[PDB]
Amino acid sequence: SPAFDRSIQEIARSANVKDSEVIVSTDTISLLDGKKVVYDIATQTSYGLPTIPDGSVISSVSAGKLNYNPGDVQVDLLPLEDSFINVINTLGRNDGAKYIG
Amino acid sequence: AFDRSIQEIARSANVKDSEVIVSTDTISLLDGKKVVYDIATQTSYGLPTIPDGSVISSVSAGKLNYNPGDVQVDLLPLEDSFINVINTLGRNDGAKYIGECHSVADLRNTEPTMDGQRIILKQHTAGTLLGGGVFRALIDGTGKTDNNGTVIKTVGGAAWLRVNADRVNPFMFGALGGSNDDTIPVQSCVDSGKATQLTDAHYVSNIQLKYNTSSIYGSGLHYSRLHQLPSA
Ligand SMILES: [Cl-]
Repeated sequence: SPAFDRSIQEIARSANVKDSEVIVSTDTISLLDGKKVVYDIATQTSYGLPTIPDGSVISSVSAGKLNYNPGDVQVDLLPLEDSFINVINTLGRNDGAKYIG
Repeated sequence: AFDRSIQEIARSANVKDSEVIVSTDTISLLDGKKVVYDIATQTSYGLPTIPDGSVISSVSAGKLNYNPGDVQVDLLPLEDSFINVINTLGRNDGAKYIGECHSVADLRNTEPTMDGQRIILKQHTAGTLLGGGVFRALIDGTGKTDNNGTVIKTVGGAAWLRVNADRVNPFMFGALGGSNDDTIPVQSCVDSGKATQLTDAHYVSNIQLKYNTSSIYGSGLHYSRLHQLPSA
């Protein structure tokens, strides 16, 4: 079939972000500015994006890692905001006791 | 399909397409499945461990029966759920999930974000398990001086205060006991502004009592003691 493919909306609704805030691993053209979720097509996993200088683009995404340009910089991708691993990581920080009311 | 249910469910739980099974699919193996979607209630569940080779017998009200053997099992919440977090923290050993500072050196590099903030100090000095405790933050730390055991100041000028209503003891200031030279931690106790309790034997070189707060209490005439080092 053709353009029945609602991938972007499915990824975006799942992470509770706007359609515009999604980028897929193979899109080497769009700017990362304002993106919040990157979807790794090859492993069908969404991830949260760390802070990236404005004006950057994907060079490649692979195994939990994002390579961007300009600068051939690599950064680890994040678990999604609303995940188990994010909550466990947050509580597990040195100052973690502060989250217990 | 011109139906995208599998995709909607797979992306909702952040798993692959092939890791989803719908309640009506009694043909696919359950091998590698992580999410089961119950068509009747329109609810996703995590799958418990299930022997290789199994297929669905049925799915109803939070339970799944599988073949061979028509075995009933409870469906789990999803990984990424409120319930799963609550259940994980509520386990016997759940205190292990709350992080702590591993030393006063790290506490000095940890800025509090709220006044009165509670933090857990694992130990004074890395790898010793001695001198740990709970501290409370003052964002405005002017007026307070780092003393290396009950007032620890951060690089950006907050103060962590040890929660300790009464006496201090050398371990709070870095004492190690055994054959260590504990002079400086003992000297900090007697200079701290509170009475000192000796809970063990501590080597020292020379100690000075200077204030009306420099009391020392032990629990016996032998085991709680200061011992002068041989070369002092
Ligand atoms: Cl706690």
